[PDB]
Amino acid sequence: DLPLTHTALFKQVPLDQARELLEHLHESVFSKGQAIFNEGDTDRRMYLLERGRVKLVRHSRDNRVQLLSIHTHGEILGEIPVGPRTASAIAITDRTRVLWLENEVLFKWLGHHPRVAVDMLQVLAARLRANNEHISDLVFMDVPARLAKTLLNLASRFGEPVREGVLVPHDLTQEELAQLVGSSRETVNKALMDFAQRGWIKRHGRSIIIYQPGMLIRRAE
Amino acid sequence: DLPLTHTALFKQVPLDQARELLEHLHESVFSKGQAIFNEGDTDRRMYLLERGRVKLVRHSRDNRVQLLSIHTHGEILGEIPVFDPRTASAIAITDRTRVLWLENEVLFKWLGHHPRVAVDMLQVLAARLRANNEHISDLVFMDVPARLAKTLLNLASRFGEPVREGVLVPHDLTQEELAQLVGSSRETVNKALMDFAQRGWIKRHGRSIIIYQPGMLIRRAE
Ligand code: NA
Repeated sequence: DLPLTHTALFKQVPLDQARELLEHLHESVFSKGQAIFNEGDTDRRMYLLERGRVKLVRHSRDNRVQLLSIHTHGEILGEIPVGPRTASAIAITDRTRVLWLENEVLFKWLGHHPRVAVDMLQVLAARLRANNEHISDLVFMDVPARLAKTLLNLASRFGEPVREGVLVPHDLTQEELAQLVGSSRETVNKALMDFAQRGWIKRHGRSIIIYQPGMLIRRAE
Repeated sequence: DLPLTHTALFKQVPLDQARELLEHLHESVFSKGQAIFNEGDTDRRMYLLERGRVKLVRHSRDNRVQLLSIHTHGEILGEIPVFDPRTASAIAITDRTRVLWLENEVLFKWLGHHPRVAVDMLQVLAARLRANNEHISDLVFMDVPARLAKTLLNLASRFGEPVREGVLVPHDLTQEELAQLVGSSRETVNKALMDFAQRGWIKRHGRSIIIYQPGMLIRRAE
């Protein structure tokens, strides 16, 4: 499904208890290409993306950059603090603004309102089961199902309703979109060609219009 | 990298609040092949595998078994209960498999009585989702021998028994089943396994595997 957001994580937090964190929320602004955190850091902070776009990347073999995710407003960047950083977070847009707080403040705050952790537990529960079926999926899903799943994921988080459906301004490179799908840009470009000639989508340079999201859902399984 | 266990979720529970739940823990025993729960069922229970081994499978639309994971003693079977059906079926691998389970109502009233435990059950779920993100990161960078090494290491770390020659892993899986956990063809996985045996890293004993040199699998899994 959809990654962690502040709204989903803080939906059951009463307003007065959420107020207490605002003094401890730091605000940072990043320029294009600037790293918000790096792979393997040990700061143990919780970052909230407020404005802009961020990509979780992964420099590994031969120092080849590997796109893992792109994120938008309201989403938690990376993992919840408790374990070094599994990935690097790079600001896509200039004046990318993130709010963050140290883990000590969060755990003290959760200690003050332990009923909040009960409802956040249902969020990590619902997200870990969704994360598990994503792991089984990449074993048993062909590339059109994986393409349909990425386009649906991007549409639900970046989608703009247009006349013929939902436009998806992903603004990735053809290699990048293929990295999210999980195969070569050759295989993915052909799968996009099939989706287009079936009438399901249209390729708008670095945007994609989804004419028939209901068909992509069925193709996902 | 380890799936959820009772001890990991309940390490921070004071002894008093763990005793209050024993009134509501039901005990069921299953023989080999029996389903503990089925895919698409809507029970809101938390299952704890106490003794035996269990596999999580999902049946596709042409009724072919898809092996997702296998579990051993101490682990939570399937998902943790939540107020929104089960995404998989749990099948007993061993005879007289014993599971303990409690209804979500009992769990949530108990979390309500002791909300402080959910704070630290939150941090294990957080560190556990971090583990899966590391796992998804591997499958794009790992070739077939790396995933085979990691799969055999994962099985060895949970149901492995140290012997003088190394670690005996009585996995009891078919070549098709093991290849589904590795994530590629039965032929491709069998040949990678053969390379491991030819190199002296493992030996294939029926459906048990001795890992002569587990440290070699560690290096290869990177
Ligand atoms: Na693996």
